[PDB]
Amino acid sequence: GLVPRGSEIKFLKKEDVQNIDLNGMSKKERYEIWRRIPKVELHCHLDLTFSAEFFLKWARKYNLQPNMSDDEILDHYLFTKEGKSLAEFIRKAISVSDLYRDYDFIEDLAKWAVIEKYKEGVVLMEFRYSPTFVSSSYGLDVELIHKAFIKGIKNATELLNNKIHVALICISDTGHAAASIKHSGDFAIKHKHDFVGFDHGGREIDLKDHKDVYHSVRDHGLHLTVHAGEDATLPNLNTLYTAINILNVERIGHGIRVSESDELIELVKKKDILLEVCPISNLLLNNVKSMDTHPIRKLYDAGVKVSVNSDDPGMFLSNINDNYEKLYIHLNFTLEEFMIMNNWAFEKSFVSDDVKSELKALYF
Amino acid sequence: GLVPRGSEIKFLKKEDVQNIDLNGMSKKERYEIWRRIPKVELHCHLDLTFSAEFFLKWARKYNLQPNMSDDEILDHYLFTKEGKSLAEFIRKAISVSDLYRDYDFIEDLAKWAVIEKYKEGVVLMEFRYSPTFVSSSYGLDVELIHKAFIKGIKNATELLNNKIHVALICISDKHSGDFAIKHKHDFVGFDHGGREIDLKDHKDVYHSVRDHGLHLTVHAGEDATLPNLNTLYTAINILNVERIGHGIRVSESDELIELVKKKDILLEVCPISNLLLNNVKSMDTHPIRKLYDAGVKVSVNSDDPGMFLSNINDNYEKLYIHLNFTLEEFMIMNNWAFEKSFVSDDVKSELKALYF
Ligand SMILES: [Co+2]
Ligand SMILES: [Co+2]
Ligand SMILES: [Co+2]
Ligand SMILES: [Co+2]
Ligand SMILES: [Co+2]
Repeated sequence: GLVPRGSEIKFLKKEDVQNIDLNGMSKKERYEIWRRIPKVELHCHLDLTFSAEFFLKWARKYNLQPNMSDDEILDHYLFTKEGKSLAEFIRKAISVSDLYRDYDFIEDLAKWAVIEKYKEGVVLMEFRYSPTFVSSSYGLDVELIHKAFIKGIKNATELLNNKIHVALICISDTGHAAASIKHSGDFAIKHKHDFVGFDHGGREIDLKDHKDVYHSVRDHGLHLTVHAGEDATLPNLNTLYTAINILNVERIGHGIRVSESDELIELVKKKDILLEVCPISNLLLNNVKSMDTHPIRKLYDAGVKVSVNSDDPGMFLSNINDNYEKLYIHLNFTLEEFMIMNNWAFEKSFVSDDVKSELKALYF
Repeated sequence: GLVPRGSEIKFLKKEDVQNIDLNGMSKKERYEIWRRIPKVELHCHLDLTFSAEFFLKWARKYNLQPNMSDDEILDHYLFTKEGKSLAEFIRKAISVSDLYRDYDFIEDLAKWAVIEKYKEGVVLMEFRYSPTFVSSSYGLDVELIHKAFIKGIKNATELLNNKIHVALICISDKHSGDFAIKHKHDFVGFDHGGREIDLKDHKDVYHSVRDHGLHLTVHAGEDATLPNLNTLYTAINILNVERIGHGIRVSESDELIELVKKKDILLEVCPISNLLLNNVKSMDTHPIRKLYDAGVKVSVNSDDPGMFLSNINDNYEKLYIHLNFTLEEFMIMNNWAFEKSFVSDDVKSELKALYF
């Protein structure tokens, strides 16, 4: 194991919380506090998780843009600036899938994604990836892609003395055909011993006809989440009703448009569903007007279970603690409230009771 | 110009094709018949129009895939195989947009696209391109994009001795409405592609562009996954377009069939496109037969020759094989396409003196 004994993060105890004075601190001092929260992260797409330095290493290795500067490369591929559309994010994400050229990239991606989460002070990390997104550009074999992610992750956890625990959620393909829908859980089910969860993302659409396949996947022991209530542009909140009542999910990725309906606020609380909130993602994809008006404040105060998440660190060049900082500055979130949401994330995690008992003894 | 007098295409005369027996022809022999139709092509995205050899030339020039064979490069980038998704098409079009790295590429693309249409026996070619799509990957200057497309077309028309007339349509972003308007001298029409949902909000820009004398077409009634046909009613009643790109879902409504007809609107049908993106279940079931038989004005188009490695005569061949199209019906559609072309009166007078 590579990290020296006394250099492991000094995670915050219930009993360190009140001694912390956040308002006395610099930005840098405050970031060390976000780091010391023993974080359970529920919503992060591993296939778009990277640092700037990882991305440039691979862009140079693949000789992608020999006449661009490092900054021009980041500008060219990524989505770090306010003012642009969801469409353009979609386009650059597809542009990024051009690096999925071989299994060495995939392994190294997983390895560094774990290392960076570990360094952020994440102790329990649910990563989700799409087998179809990863295989799409170079026609990589989904079995070998899955083995490469598991291998990258396992070898990083070995290096870190299991100081971080990692689990995997499978993102469904997006075929519209009845028979492709029927078979969209096949990969997740085949690999049920590696996945703890099943998800659906992409275009926010009518998922009523995913009823049967969501049920089939839960009948095989996998937990259910779904992206719904993200897309500001939709004319109604049907997708959210569908998530909760037809798909019967345990959690919703984003769910921020639940804030717009007292009925939905009440239903979520009733069904004890957690909302996997991705503040920076929401701002960058124009799903909120500003961070000042992000509805996580309203949802939290209304008694809805919500957690903090990063979504796509690579695309946004923003990892988990950056999301904490945003909530602090713009919405007056306190350490106390962060600790409360983290505990719900822990409770709503899809990992085994055994991984949970081990982490409860440590931090909760 | 470069082509000898006697090597120019001997085009079929409109009402003198009853002597031609297609059924006794080889495939190769039939292709020469399709070539000899003096074609008016209405719907083709210049920014996705290329041959395999053109693509390979630039693929190697730009060192895109040094460890791939030619066939692997074509499989990687292009969308020539049946039973793939519209999602994979979108993604491939984005991968092909990675070649828009400079203006030399765009010049050479537009030159060769014109030369190949001309070799196909296209006499009147309306090319459409999206300034936003072409500038999207490397942020090329849209003014310089437009200059490069105009110049490469002119590079080809100057070689070809007035044998092919080319015109441009602008495909939209309002900025692109503004762009179309600024370049109203170079564009004969305005279009909207991409996401078939609500063009109800494009109502005002469509009216604005119309005010500047650009003709109006729109992609609508293409997308099989749409839950209703409202995009068609919008295009017709709200945008008040002169023609509709694809429009094939017009076939699923007798009300739409009669409105299109009453409006004398033409449907720009793209057979191979529709099949490869699964907007029809098979060629042998493409709505163009029903539409044609219903009295609806329709024309034959290639859409995206480089994505599909299929140019205009390949589309004729499909229609002949699978949908019982005859040389007489091809001549009728072609004359409709001429009638519905957005080109000037001066250009039409010149072409009536030959073929129409
Ligand atoms: Co353990
Ligand atoms: Co997400
Ligand atoms: Co002339
Ligand atoms: Co639009
Ligand atoms: Co088109």
